[PDB]
Amino acid sequence: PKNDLLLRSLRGEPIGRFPVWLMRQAGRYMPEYRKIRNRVKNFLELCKNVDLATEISLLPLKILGVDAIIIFSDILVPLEPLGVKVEFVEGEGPKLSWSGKVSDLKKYDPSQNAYVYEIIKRVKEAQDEVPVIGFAGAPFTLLSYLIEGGASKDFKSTKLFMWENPKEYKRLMDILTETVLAYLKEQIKAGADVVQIFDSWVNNLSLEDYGEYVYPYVNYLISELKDFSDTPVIYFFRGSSSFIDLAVDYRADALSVDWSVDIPELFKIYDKGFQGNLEPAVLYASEEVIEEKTLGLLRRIPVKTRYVFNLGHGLAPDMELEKVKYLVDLVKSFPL
Amino acid sequence: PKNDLLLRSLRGEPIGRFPVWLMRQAGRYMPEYRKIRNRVKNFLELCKNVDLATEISLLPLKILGVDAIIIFSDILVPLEPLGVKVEFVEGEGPKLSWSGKVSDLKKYDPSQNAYVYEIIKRVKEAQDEVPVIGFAGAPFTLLSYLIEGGASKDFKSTKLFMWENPKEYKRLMDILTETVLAYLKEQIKAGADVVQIFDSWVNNLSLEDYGEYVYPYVNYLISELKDFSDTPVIYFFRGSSSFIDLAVDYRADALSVDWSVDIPELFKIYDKGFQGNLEPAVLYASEEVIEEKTLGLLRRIPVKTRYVFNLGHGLAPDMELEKVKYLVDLVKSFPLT
Repeated sequence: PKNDLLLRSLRGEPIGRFPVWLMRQAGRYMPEYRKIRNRVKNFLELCKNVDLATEISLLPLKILGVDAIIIFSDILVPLEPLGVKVEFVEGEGPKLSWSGKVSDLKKYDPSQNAYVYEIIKRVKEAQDEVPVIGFAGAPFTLLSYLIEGGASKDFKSTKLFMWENPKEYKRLMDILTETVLAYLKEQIKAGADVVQIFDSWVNNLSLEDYGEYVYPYVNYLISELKDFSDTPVIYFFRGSSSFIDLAVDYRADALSVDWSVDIPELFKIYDKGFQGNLEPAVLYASEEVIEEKTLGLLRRIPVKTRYVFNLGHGLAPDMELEKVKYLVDLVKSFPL
Repeated sequence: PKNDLLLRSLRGEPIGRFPVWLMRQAGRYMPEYRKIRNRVKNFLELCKNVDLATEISLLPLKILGVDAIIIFSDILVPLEPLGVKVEFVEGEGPKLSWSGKVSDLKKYDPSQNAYVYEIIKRVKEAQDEVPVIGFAGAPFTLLSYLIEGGASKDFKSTKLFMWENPKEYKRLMDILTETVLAYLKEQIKAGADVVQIFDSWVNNLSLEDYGEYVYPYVNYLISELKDFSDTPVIYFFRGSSSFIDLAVDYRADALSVDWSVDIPELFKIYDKGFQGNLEPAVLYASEEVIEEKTLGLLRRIPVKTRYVFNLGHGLAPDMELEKVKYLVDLVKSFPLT
């Protein structure tokens, strides 16, 4: 691509600016996104519409001028081929239906998510300005989504399942780990320049449980990906300060973290790449605050490579596009 | 008191076994608690009823056999003397009403919370089995309640206030810090054997914001208490893994932490006392799981003192009394090798 700052940074090579892209950069806060979203009632149908998905994926590039495009999809799509009914209820969130019996799940056939690979290829041919990021949800997060039926405020079911039914928990984690691995391999084969693993729900776990029930699977998943290809791998996880000392063990090219950690300090302690980590809520403040908090962080970054600016989580639907663009531009114009 | 395991542990002295008490050990899950609560109109009135607050304070001792009593009260009571209306709508939660202008707060008069010191005194007179713990909310947590007017679930207003109005944020934190300091001091004079500072809502802050906007106030608060009395000070804070490296700098005798950190590991890297930190949700599981999770933690504690078992956060009102009793006895029966 014409702009390869993201790739150079992840590879530890010389760069003249820190690359920037934002999680959920293509989303409801964007007028252009809502217009396309309104053409197809069902969200899952939208994810399968190669034309519209491609069009949405490109929006951030044109509108924000970010240094990378992340394909438009959902972390739950690989669950459908397993025999899980996946639906999104407007203003209500995802709803996942299944018998609750792990053995009823069907062996994963990567070709059943072909539309995702088709979008990656289409996006690569639609533009050559920036790299394309492929992604999948991490095993634990997908497991919890499935056990909770799509949503939860306490995650009791997930915890009771993990603690009281370790045999089925392992059985399910093995299925999801291999599913995400096969799914991601196909995305790389389709042309993804980078792949990001989203473990958004691990912050609900104690350090003790993350180490015993999640770490083994994630370590395996990431190692297998690195053996398969040199495609950079990014692992995103909430509750970052809790799991950081374990996560650095992964063969991830970069760890995407939230605001519970101080990236400038992490760069002084660990020989690893980092992405993040502005608190999204800062975008609700005045541009003056956004400027001080953002430049305050960029000026403290002690390295000149292996850093990618991003938020500590995804953009919210109610944030102002003007402020989102302002943030992207602060990073894009910051001299190294 | 006859049992001073908690104090000996906090002072780093020899103990025969680890002491245990649980945040929110007194709650509706106890029938006697429910009957006492129905004796009074409002929740604030109940907190001000010295006779009944004392009765409630004693229930955990009799029912659970915990190693310490924490006086029955609420972290929001010292806000009333500042001129803020404090209400507890049953079914909804706390509601705080005030102008929003720091200049409208009244100078704190510690005597206005005298009922709290009377409860401490009454509890000490009512039993001599275990130590009594006094407590207060930490300045940031109280400030967030004041800005959010109660609960929020996003603390958006708190953050904007803090980032966009630093002058007023400082003025308010100064007031709350001095208020909490004087309030805790009176509890100590009244006889509190230990005082715990609850910073329940700081988990909603980024590490950088905690260091810049909270750390200075808590450090001052704790150092001043320690200069005032040798009374052990426990600092409780959520988002423990995020702020732990800063919190260890406090002159606190123990840090009460949540399940985001591993206490056995903390004892191997920090020369501090620790309280906690079983995830409350473990109590929703089978007694087999509770046993495995609790003993699994206890067996890994590397020290023989300066450790106090507790949950990582308060008990939920819906957790089962029988399972909570089970947990307490599990800890009390653990042999210190």
